[PDB]
Amino acid sequence: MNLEVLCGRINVENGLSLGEPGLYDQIYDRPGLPDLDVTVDATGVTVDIGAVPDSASQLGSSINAGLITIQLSEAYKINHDFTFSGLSKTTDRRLSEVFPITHDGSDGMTPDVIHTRLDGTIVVVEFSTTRSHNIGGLEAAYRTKIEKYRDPISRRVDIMENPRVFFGVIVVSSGGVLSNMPLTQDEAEELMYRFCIANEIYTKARSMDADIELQKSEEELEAISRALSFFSLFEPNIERVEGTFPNSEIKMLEQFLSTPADVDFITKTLKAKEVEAYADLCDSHYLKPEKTIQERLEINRCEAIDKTQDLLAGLHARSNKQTSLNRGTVKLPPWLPKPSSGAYGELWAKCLLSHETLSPFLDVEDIGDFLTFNNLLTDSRYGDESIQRAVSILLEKASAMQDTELTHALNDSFKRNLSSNVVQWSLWVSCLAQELASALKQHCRAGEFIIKKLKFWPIYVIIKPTKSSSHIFYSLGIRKADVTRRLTGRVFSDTIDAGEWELTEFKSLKTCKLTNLVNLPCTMLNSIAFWREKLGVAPWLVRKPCSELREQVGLTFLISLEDKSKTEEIITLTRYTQMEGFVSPPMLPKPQKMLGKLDGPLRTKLQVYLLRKHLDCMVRIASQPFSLIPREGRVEWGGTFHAISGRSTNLENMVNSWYIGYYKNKEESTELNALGEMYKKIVEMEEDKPSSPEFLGWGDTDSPKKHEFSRSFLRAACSSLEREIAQRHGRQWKQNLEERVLREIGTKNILDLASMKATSNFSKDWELYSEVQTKEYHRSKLLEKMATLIEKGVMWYIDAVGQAWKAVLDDGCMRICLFKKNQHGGLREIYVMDANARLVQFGVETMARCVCELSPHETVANPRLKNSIIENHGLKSARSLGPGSININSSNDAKKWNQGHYTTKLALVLCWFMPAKFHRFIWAAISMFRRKKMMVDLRFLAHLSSDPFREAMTDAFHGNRDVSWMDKGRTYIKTETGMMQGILHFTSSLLHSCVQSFYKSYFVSKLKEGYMGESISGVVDVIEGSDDSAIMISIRPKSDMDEVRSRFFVANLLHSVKFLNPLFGIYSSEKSTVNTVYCVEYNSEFHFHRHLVRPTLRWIAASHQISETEALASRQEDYSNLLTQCLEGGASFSLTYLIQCAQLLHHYMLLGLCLHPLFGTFMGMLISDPDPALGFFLMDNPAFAGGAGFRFNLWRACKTTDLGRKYAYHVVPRVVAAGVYLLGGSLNPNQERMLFPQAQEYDRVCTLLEEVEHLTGKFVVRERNIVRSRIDLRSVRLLGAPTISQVVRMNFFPGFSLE
Ligand SMILES: [Mg+2]
Repeated sequence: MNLEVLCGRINVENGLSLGEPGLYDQIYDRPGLPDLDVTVDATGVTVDIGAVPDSASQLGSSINAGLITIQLSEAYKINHDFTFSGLSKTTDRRLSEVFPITHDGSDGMTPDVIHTRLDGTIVVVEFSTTRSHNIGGLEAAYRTKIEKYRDPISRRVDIMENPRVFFGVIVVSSGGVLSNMPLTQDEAEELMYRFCIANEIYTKARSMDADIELQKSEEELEAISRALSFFSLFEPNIERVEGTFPNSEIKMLEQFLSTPADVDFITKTLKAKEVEAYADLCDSHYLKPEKTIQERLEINRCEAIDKTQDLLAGLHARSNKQTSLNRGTVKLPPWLPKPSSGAYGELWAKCLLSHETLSPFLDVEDIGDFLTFNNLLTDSRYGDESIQRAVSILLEKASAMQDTELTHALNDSFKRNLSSNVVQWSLWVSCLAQELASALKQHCRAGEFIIKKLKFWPIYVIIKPTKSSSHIFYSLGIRKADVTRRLTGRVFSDTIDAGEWELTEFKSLKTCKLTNLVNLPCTMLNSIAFWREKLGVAPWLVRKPCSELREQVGLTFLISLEDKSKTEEIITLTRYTQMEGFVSPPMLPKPQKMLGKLDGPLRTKLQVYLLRKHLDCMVRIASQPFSLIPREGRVEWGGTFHAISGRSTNLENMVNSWYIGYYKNKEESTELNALGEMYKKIVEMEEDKPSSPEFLGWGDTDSPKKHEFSRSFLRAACSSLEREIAQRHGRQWKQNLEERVLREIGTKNILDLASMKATSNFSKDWELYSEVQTKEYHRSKLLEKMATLIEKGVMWYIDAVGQAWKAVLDDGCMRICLFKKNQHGGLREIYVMDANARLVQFGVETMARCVCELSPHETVANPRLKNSIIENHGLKSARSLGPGSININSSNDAKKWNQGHYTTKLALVLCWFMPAKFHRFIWAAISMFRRKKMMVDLRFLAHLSSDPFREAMTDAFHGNRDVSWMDKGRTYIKTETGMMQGILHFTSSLLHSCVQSFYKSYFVSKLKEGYMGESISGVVDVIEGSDDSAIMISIRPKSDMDEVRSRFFVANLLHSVKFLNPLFGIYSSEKSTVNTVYCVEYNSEFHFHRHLVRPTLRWIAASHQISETEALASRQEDYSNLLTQCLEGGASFSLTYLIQCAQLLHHYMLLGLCLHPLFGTFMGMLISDPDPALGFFLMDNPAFAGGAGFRFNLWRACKTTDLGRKYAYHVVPRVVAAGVYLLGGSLNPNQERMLFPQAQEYDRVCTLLEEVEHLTGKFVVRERNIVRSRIDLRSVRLLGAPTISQVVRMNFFPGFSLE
């Protein structure tokens, strides 16, 4: 290459400059590494490098073949020298000659390249290297190299007249190249290729002489010698293991490594599991004898009608067959007063002074119209009364730091959503649910009634708590003359009448549904402000509800008031029904596969409505797909529609329709229904153990039997990943690995163990039920298990293991406990281990995380990749195919990941990537999992002692019918199979990559031989994390009629994955689209060829969590962090502000806005002093509304107002009761620099935003495609079309240009 043209790319204007850091990743495919013969002698290093095999990529021409030498004086820096040989115009020009001398000590320092231009501009070029695989080091070395010369260069140039100097740095590794100097990609790829062969030789010769590494650390050396003496003196009694834990025999491992793989048995099976597939495509897609594409969609249409009628019938046969019912979906009455400031009649007067399932035909027409015409969004009159005036006061004060026109234009829109009536209704509910939750735990005198009058409103309550503290009974009454308006619907509860009063019927409410009634008024203002932007209206206009909006704010109001699972489930299951329809011609959409998961017993008048609307979406899709329209160079899809209420919309409007019931929680709800379910999902495949340990690691099979695998494959899918590691990194990857592990286990201290981690107090004592009762459990933390350890003289982690392994072998189990939150799907179960077992399991993680971290696909240890595989597939395919090449991908799933994996094959698949000293250890840390014992709640055991699977448990108890997973009398549940969730998180993801690299090498060898004997041309990519995956195949067909035969051929390859999986022990699911064209979907982000769609509504709903923190002003660093999550999810700068004002209303309502009798004081107090840590809410700036964090806002208020001078020196109750109980006139630029470190940078921002303070713009349309793009200032990524003045102008509202 050349070094002068490269310097001729950069242009500096005046003063000093650095540029912008840019990263090039390894994208293009390199060739094989050349033969290396290295011989170190007394004279020096003798090197022999052969001739690299040729590539069509044309890399490796730079390195020249032959024999050379390096002097032993310069062997310690071979890596820095061999790589940059060409750019090494070694002239050794000092800085004292070309620059002034100001006595800064840098005069002697000589950069590696100095280039002087004719005009006078100078470029300062550097060169560096790194050996780490973490992209933190690639930035660390760059930043320290910057600091190496930042100060003296400035000190010298400030004296200079007519100044122009640039600092240019390069950092190269085999991971990625980070540079601030523009290059072509190829010129970074060759740098990486050369670094490979440099480091390989440095390692090879490093072994012979110890003085070469004339460095390292005096302390680091101690750690390696500390953690090397353990793995040679540790000794677990083998013959005592094989007797205790059922299937652990050290002979099985010594036969896995040594015996080779049976190739005469592999090539036969792949030929029988193939013709299975091709004889199943033609049977279920109607390909024989021959039929036009128009006739086949007519056979498919009539098969989808049969299956749905046999489902509706069987659900009718067992049901109290009726066609009428008087009920209400909203158990609360419709009332709407004006905020101010028959034994039931006598009962009120006194204190004043089933189990059957409905039928799928029920005449649900009440609900069918409340969605079209409803009185929910008509502005009620009294938008100026007590409660709304008390909020207008606390919004002006916080918004005084800015006073521009954007603010008065966005605070007069929010004050228009707070006045509609669906919010004015929701404010007197969410105040009632703060009384019921308050007096939930209180005193009971048999026959007690408590009376309470709601403030702000003329409504009365009557509580009556029971001893269960899991129920409560109320009833409300009003004067019948104050009820002015009502909410105009027939889905409501019917109120008893009195001549002068109106009452209700003493209903009852649980106590898990009270965190959901308090977050009501805040999740409405977010659902009005999200669906008025997607449709097209603007915040500063007025309109009429366009009747595509009544249904979405109407439907959200119903699912969130009937709080049940199994009704928020027939919606989220509409995602795999509609996602079929993107499927390509040689196949047909088949959404009938979702029957099953759709046969449950209905129990309301809503789940009947959502079920009939869902089936007619299955019939319409099965009859025609979403059609393709390739107008521009881009592609578009036509015919999309909403699911529930048939409509027509675009993509983003559909993709967000899924995710209508999502919401998160962490409260660990307890109810006998929920807990009884978890134990059902744990013991499912326990009675299906094969009971003949010959196919669990000893031999081969063809037809596995639901827990088994074939060993001859696990050797052929491990040794196919090992090649792909040996080429990206250099050969001899093993020793270097051994170093990383040892230093990592050695230096781990006992003073830094993750505390606050819960553990389990389960032992022999808690084993018989009768004798242990009325005796609470109360599991404890981990901080106290570090106590008794330091009290015996142990400060290094690797010394507390030896006592922790014997404390298990003398017991015989794991002693686990259980814990479960309530959020309707996600990660709802948590498995807690005792303390003697977290120590033996900490070791097998650092041993197994350092091997994932050097793999190309796997995306859970190296997070950077998730993005860079699917975007960099276009370019890599274009280069070796030439434009005009199609894309045919898929996206998969696994059904039972845990509960389905034997715990061998996770110990055999790891012991292959290990250096033969640890084999005795890990094979003994695993095989601790083949006998477990899990607790069962006590309240669960009580009710059971005195229909499906519950009549089996109480049967297994009491000494009746024998079962294997439980025992008689004892309080626990045995098990002998399967990993658990979150315990073996990292070794199990390593077994996924050993598989996916078996396909990527199986498909590639199949494309190489065509069907007639030709050869297709293609490019195969694979990516996969813990459970998901994807595959992407691109081809280039020469002529027509070969585009038709080469697309039928691929369709099988992606289809036959379903049959080849059970040979490794993985079971494919029925939620895995197959053979889509131009669209893929990896984790939750859908890539529609050129448009990236990301579901926003998921992050808007999970934006106001009950803040469980002690000191105020530590809440606001959460609140202001659940905000930058949404903005990166794709949301305007004008909406992200209207989501902020809703956090405010939530905040002050926790300090007691409508619960406490004295709030004028705490309201009149904060107006005088506005500091946080007393309870003031610092608001953002209208534009740039979620970019800069909390600091920026604390600093933009630190230099304007009173804060300056002062700075010159249940769950709902205890969040409130801790809340209200705790209640020179400037700064010199030297102390501010101490406090706010970048206070010199913020002003580069604060001066730009004061240019756009006025509301003026137009309407445009541009580029119709979106792309993730990185912004730097803190770093935040904003979704936008392909600076700060440009982003702030485009992202204020879609289709609008500010200023
Ligand atoms: Mg998936």
